[PDB]
Amino acid sequence: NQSAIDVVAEKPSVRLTPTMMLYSGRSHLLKSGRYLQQELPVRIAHRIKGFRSLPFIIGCNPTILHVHELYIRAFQKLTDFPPIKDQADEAQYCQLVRQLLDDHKDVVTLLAEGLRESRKHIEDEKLVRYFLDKTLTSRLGIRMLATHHLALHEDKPDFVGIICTRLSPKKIIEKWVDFARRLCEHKYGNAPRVRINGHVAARFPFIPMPLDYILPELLKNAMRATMESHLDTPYNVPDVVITIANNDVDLIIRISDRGGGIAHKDLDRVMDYHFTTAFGFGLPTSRAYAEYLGGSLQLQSLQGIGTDVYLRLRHIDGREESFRI
Amino acid sequence: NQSAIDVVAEKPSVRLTPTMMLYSGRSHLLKSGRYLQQELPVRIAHRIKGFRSLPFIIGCNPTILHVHELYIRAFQKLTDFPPIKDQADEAQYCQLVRQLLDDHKDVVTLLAEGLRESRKHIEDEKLVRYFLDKTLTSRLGIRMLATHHLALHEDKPDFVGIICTRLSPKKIIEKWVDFARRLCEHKYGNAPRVRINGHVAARFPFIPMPLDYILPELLKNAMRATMESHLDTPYNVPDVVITIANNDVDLIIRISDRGGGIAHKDLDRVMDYHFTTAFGFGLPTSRAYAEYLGGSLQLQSLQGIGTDVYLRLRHIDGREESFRI
Ligand SMILES: Nc1ncnc2c1ncn2[C@@H]1O[C@H](COP(=O)(O)OP(=O)(O)O)[C@@H](O)[C@H]1O
Ligand SMILES: Nc1ncnc2c1ncn2[C@@H]1O[C@H](COP(=O)(O)OP(=O)(O)O)[C@@H](O)[C@H]1O
Ligand SMILES: COc1ccc(-c2nnn[nH]2)cc1
Ligand SMILES: COc1ccc(-c2nnn[nH]2)cc1
Ligand SMILES: COc1ccc(-c2nnn[nH]2)cc1
Ligand SMILES: COc1ccc(-c2nnn[nH]2)cc1
Ligand SMILES: COc1ccc(-c2nnn[nH]2)cc1
Ligand SMILES: COc1ccc(-c2nnn[nH]2)cc1
Ligand SMILES: [K+]
Ligand SMILES: [K+]
Ligand SMILES: [Mg+2]
Ligand SMILES: [Mg+2]
Repeated sequence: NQSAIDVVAEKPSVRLTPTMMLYSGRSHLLKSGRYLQQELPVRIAHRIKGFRSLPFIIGCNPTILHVHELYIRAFQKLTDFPPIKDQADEAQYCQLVRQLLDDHKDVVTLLAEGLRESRKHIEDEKLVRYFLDKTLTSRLGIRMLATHHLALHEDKPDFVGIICTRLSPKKIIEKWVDFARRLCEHKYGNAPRVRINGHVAARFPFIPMPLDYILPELLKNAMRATMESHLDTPYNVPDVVITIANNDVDLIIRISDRGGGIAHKDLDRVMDYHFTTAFGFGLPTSRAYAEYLGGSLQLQSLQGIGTDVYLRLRHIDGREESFRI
Repeated sequence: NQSAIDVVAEKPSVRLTPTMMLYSGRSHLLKSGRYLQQELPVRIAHRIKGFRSLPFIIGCNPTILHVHELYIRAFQKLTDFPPIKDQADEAQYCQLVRQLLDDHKDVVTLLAEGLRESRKHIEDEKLVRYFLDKTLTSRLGIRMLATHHLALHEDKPDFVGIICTRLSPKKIIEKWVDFARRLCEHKYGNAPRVRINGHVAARFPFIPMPLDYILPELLKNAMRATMESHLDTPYNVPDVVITIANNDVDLIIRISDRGGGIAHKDLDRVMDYHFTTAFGFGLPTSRAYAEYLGGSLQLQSLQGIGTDVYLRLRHIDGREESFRI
């Protein structure tokens, strides 16, 4: 809790849209590196401010305290590093960014553990939701900016940093379907087949990074629900049907399962952090990530039949607003 | 605007649940007839109060004024009729009920016309929504009570008045699919095939009367959208898929079309009364009817693909609350 953190804790974020980054990703690495150097300490200070504002009994949890202390250590490193003048200065910063990206890889796990240890002192799940939605999405934003900058140094086909210039939703969904079906097959001996329909030929600019979190979570929920509701017929289960709708405004991905649905008693709890019928972070984090990206995650439960999950995400066309929750 | 209307205009409604009516539908016609005689003038007075509360410029529309005057005439008839003592008194009342049911058959049409003539003097569509939602659902309630009482005199198989003791959602949906496909075929030369899945064998107590309004409206929307989006391939159109989910709490009917979806610009207008892309009452009346019955009507639009409409209705099991909006 030093005075340097206090100076930028209330300072507004200078937000850049993926379009702005795509135009620079066409001298431009120096302007980009300068932005990160000045903007990342502000984002880290906003996270520290969040920990400072937690109720005392929650902030005292040594696991919560440890994540708070990790963010203070990251602010110290980001500010104590000298400014960027030449290209070798921009390159020295990339190495610090690589190190901080790895030191904070398990923050969400530690935060879930801290939340769990403090369950008896909560009483307001809406306040837990605001803290975690803001912390995890601001963390997503920091990781996206940091990873994009590292990836700008590379000349990877169909990528401008972490922006895929021709992302196919069908291919990204197919990659995670194969990943999910294998885990499900190892647990139940079988997995539902996944059919993909709609705008299967869609290709457009998109950052796959948040879809790499959302898609396995939603597929795992759909497949586990399907298997749990058909234990008496486990080698003859209904397919999971994924429809892609692509238009000028947004991308919609509907994941429809025949997994029995979300019961009426659980319906208002599934979106709370740590609520589970088996981690409990899959749905509320996916919803927060979709909101951060200018979209949404909505559920329609048909109790006794199955669930329809709608993931809506905005395009990158020079019309989109900046990412924020 | 007489003093007799003033006496009961603020008097709370004495609400009966369909379970209460089903137990009586097992001496019981006199107790039922007594209820209608004392309760219907109160419901009519609540409608008059609604017309009295309309903004002056709207209430002045001679078409709105005419519906207001029709309700005053109905209150006069309901109160000026003598009380029910013997069974022939209960039977004399049935004839007045039959006559009033017919004199008000076109109220919604006149109200739509009055709303249309006053479009330039509205400015608040949320206030139009509250008036019409309340007027049309209270009207639904009056018609349901009046029709149920007439139908109690008959011994119709699987019916206790207007309560079907073993309503099959598949059969009622099939009846209206045949009705809708014929209108659609006469307009476009072809109609989408309707497939029904889910709990196709479900049978339970239910009042079909509101489903007889909601189902043709939703089917017409699904079929018109499908044809309008496939004009270049009109004899090869995608099916409309209806799923039935029945559980202890509610009945869910999902109507999924491949009709291109509800555009982003129209999405917040489709639920307004008189909004249409071709009457404009189908969706907002269906939503109000579903809410009145303890359920809901929700839409999920996949722009460029189609729409999923979810109609949720509560069961009649001795646990349901009374109908109200
Ligand atoms: N498709 C679905 N069908 C049925 N239940 C579901 C579905 N998706 C999620 N759920 C329910 O919501 C709960 C919370 O899900 P989630 O937040 O992703 O956490 P986790 O997957 O670790 O349980 C699940 O435990 C399950 O009860
Ligand atoms: N399934 C659907 N797919 C696409 N558009 C729809 C669908 N259902 C309704 N709409 C849109 O919503 C508007 C309002 O519908 P509605 O209130 O039922 O009135 P109406 O049927 O007389 O036009 C329609 O005119 C149409 O533009
Ligand atoms: C300077 O670059 C970074 C990148 C990532 C984090 C982070 N990830 N999770 N929590 N903090 C912190 C700093
Ligand atoms: C461990 O994570 C949390 C986050 C937030 C709260 C909170 N905010 N307001 N009241 N309780 C409690 C626990
Ligand atoms: C690759 O392009 C971008 C652009 C913007 C962000 C961002 N801004 N705020 N949080 N994340 C992340 C990546
Ligand atoms: C006494 O029975 C009735 C039945 C129906 C109405 C009605 N329908 N629409 N508007 N008023 C009025 C009275
Ligand atoms: C013709 O139908 C109506 C109903 C209600 C209003 C209203 N209520 N409040 N402000 N305008 C206007 C017109
Ligand atoms: C056949 O059983 C019933 C029960 C209740 C109503 C009602 N109450 N209020 N409005 N409609 C209508 C019919
Ligand atoms: K959860
Ligand atoms: K409408
Ligand atoms: Mg999950
Ligand atoms: Mg209609």
